[PDB]
Amino acid sequence: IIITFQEQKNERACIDFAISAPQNRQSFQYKTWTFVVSPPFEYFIMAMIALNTVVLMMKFYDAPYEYELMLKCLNIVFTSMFSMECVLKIIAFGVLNYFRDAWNVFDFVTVLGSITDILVTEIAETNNFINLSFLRLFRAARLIKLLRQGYTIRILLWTFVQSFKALPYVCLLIAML
Ligand SMILES: CC(C)CCC[C@@H](C)[C@H]1CC[C@H]2[C@@H]3CC=C4C[C@@H](OC(=O)CCC(=O)O)CC[C@]4(C)[C@H]3CC[C@]12C
Repeated sequence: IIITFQEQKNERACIDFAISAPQNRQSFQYKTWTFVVSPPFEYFIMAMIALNTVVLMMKFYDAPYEYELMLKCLNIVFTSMFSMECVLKIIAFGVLNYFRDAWNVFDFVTVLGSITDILVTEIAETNNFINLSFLRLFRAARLIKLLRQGYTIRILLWTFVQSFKALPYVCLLIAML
């Protein structure tokens, strides 16, 4: 099936087709931009993603109940620091220049879900619904930030996934089966 697969030159077409194809310096906005674009800031936030996932990995059954408390407090600290980092970006870069990144919006959504999870955990029992707990996906989904750091795995995933987007009817045939 691999050896004999019909196409429905190439690289030359792709190159010749794709050949077609920052913030100013006014005020404290520039101070925030210089603070957030500093390579130390990016390395620090990457390390903080790493430590947040370490904290996620630290949960275990029948914890001493003070270990649970320090895990919760570490989650509080990480969520608040990610929120203030999101605020630093939303002020340094334009709100239009932030919400139109497709990665900054992911960070914003995960931060909002994280504070929402914190708020609900205190008063979860008053809701009494099945969806009381899906808000814990956001802390685990902050692990996706390291996917960007892993460059070649990101490229491989992107190529294969967008290939899947180019095949919406083979999956439909499988679903019909
Ligand atoms: C790349 C690595 C070096 C970074 C990530 C390491 C930690 C985030 C992980 C790795 C091993 C994990 C540990 C693996 C096994 C255990 C034992 C486990 O003990 C029990 O389950 C005891 C049961 C009981 O006494 O009731 C407690 C969690 C802990 C320390 C885990 C906590 C989180 C650890 C340290």
